[PDB]
Formats: sequence, structure tokens, C-alpha cells
Amino acid sequence: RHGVCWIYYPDGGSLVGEVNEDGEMTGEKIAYVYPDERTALYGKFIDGEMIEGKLATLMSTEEGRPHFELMPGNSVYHFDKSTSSCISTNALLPDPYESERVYVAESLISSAGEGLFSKVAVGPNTVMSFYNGVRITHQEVDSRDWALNGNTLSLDEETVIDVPEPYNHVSKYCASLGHKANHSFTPNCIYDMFVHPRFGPIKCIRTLRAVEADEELTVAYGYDHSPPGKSAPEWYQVELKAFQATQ
Ligand SMILES: Nc1ncnc2c1ncn2[C@@H]1O[C@H](C[C@@H](N)CC[C@H](N)C(=O)O)[C@@H](O)[C@H]1O
Ligand SMILES: CN1CCC(=C2c3ccccc3C=Cc3cc(O)ccc32)CC1
Repeated sequence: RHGVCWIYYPDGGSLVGEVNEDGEMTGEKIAYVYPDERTALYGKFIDGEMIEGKLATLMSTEEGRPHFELMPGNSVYHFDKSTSSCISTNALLPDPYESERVYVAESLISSAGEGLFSKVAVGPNTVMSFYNGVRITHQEVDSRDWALNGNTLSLDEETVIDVPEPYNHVSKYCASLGHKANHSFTPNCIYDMFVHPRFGPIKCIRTLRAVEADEELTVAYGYDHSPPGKSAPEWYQVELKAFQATQ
């Protein structure tokens, strides 16, 4: 008669609900559940695509049927995959899972600008932040000045994610914050694949180790002598030389 399906993504998120006649995740009581197995976007989905998800908490799962408590408020989300020229339908609507785990402040790395910090203590392998952005080609990134590529992150062999000016200011764009994490060759985080209900296929920032509250989150940007683009910044030259001096 009735059938509830739990789909687990490799990144730890999941989709749960009763499948329709065609075995599709289509209905008004479908939920995406974030990797903490607690934070959920609950509501209207069509074939697994979020049409109207409301912020909710997964309280329990008695005999496979999940119980969701809607969060007080009007926080509503929808599938909203970026394009080459549009980063988001609501650039100032933050992600609720990210908002519990990270914040932006002045970096502790000299002259690095702003950085990304842990709000709370978390264990290893914890998804902390999402790296959404516009979707451009490797050709575009490779064919321009590398000074324009400080917020680029390759998604796959076809697509590079970017957060271009003016979206590099949190007052202009705070829907995701992964671009605010600075580089280190002793990083405490990595970039990892992520299938997001709002952003679609993107990258996330995942901890490599346990992190304390208010620790700066860092990721290795790469190990090449120079970043993609035309005509490396010296801060990276200095850190790369120090990295290579250890071996
Ligand atoms: N280890 C570092 N030392 C100095 N500057 C850094 C370092 N890591 C990142 N940056 C700076 O941060 C840019 C990369 C951004 N994705 C990071 C967020 C940036 N700090 C901001 O305030 O928006 C680089 O192009 C540099 O300007
Ligand atoms: C999250 N992304 C941020 C930008 C980034 C850069 C880069 C770009 C501009 C200026 C500086 C950098 C720094 C290092 C780097 C090294 C590589 O071997 C490949 C790419 C990069 C890749 C990761």
C-alpha cells in the first residue's frame, strides 16, 4: 500500500518521504535532511526537487516514518541552482545548517582579509559550509587574470564555481560562505562534493579533524606553483616555499 523511502547521499544528507505511484519523491510531506540528521527542509518536492521546503527539526523516526517539527518562522527554501550570471534568487537568505556552524570575521592570517570560523566545537569529518557560486567554464577562468580567480573552485571537468565581485561581500551575498575560508598548507578542512537541495551539485567544506569554537577554518587551495589564470600572489609563494622546505 504505502511506502516510505530514505535516500542517503554520500555526503551524509538524505531525502525522506513517501514515494508516489511512479516511485518518485513527489508530495507535500517530503524532507531533505542535512548531514547532522536533525536539520531538515520539509514540504513540497517534485521528483526529489525541492519546491517549498520549510525549516524543520527531525525529532524521531518511529518505525521508519520520520516526525518533523516545523521551526517557528517563515524560512522557506526552493531548488535554485545558479547559472553563469545569477548566483541566487535570494542572495541574502542564508543556509540554516551553515548558519549554525560557521561565521565570518577578520582572518587570523596576516593580510588575508576575512576568514571563516567555526561557531561551535565539532568532530572530524563534519560538513561546515557550502561553496555555492555562479557556474563558469575552465576556459573563462584560465583565460583571465588570476587576480580574478581568488574565489574560484573547480566543481568538475566542465564547471568552475565562482563568487565574483560584488558577491564577495557578505552584505551582498550570504546564501553560502565557503568562499570565505582561507588557504593553509596545514589545513583543518577539505573541499568535498555535496548535493544541496537549494544549490544543487556544489562543493562543501568538511573538517579533517575536530575543531573548537572560534577556530579559523582553512583548506589547501592547491599545490601547483601558480593558480589558474594569466600573468602567483606572493602570500602563496611564501607559504609554498615554507611547505616545500619541510621535505
Ligand atoms: N594564507 C593566506 N594568506 C594571505 N591571503 C590569503 C590566504 N588565504 C586566502 N587569502 C586571501 O583570500 C583570498 C581567497 C578567498 N577565497 C578567501 C576569502 C578572503 N580572505 C575574503 O576576505 O573574502 C585570496 O585571493 C587572498 O586574497
Ligand atoms: C578555493 N579556490 C580558491 C582559489 C584557488 C587558487 C588561487 C586562486 C587565485 C589566487 C590564489 C590562489 C591560491 C592557490 C591555488 C593553487 C593551485 O594549485 C590551484 C588553485 C589555487 C583554488 C581554490
